[PDB]
Amino acid sequence: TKDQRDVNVFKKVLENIGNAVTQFNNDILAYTGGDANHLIHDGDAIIKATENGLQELGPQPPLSLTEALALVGPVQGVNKLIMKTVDHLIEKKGPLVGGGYGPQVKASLQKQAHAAVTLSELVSSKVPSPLAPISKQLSDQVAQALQKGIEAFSI
Ligand SMILES: CCCCCCCCCCCCCCCC(=O)O
Repeated sequence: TKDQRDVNVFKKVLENIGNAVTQFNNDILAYTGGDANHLIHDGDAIIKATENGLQELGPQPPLSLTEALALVGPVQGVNKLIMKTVDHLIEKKGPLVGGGYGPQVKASLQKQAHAAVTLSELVSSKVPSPLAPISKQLSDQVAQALQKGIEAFSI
């Protein structure tokens, strides 16, 4: 149906972003010190998925109420993942900063955040009024999580 096809573009974008966050999380968990370039690369892959999502969703028409409701679960999932990943990254501040990666991690998070807020506002512009409050809450979660990271890797 057209209804499933409509939401599927949004779902695929969220899935692609979630996959990139998951890879980043896996490598953060595995990291205890030394070379962090593959980890930094993973961070930049999240930016690319977010940029691809912006490009794919830019001109999408407004979602119906039931279409937009189908995105609540997917977004809550991605958000929980982001929150946990950032927490895990902050838990590795010692070895990252110690290995000289502090500035690069901060810069990656700032760039992630700029793309994330752009996408969160774009998706929020596609949902009808009843979802405006939850869309703001979900947008704020992402922004707040990334900001928590940026602060941790500041001096
Ligand atoms: C019905 C739901 C509407 C919600 C709209 C706002 C939330 C969209 C989520 C955007 C995901 C961007 C995540 C990038 C994370 C990162 O770079 O670390």
